[PDB]
Amino acid sequence: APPVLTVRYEGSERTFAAGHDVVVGRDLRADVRVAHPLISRAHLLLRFDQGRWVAIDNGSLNGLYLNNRRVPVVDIYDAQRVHIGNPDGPALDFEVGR
Repeated sequence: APPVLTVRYEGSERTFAAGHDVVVGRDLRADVRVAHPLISRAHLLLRFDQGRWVAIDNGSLNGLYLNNRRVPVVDIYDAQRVHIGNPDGPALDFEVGR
């Protein structure tokens, strides 16, 4: 029933099902690995909660940005582009559903 979440980063795609937290970050073992030094090892958590996908800033040093606003969380209803590390840091494209 819950839609899957596709994450597009720098020519890569990964697709996740609701039920376990997804890690975005610099860690070699991250589900979505982003190597730029602005990025913390476990920079974001992605998860399906209360009926929607969310991207959560996991107490990162350099943060999560939506349209030049630094935010602790981004709600992903259908489609969304965010930046991590800076307003012009690595971009993540989110897409909900198949």
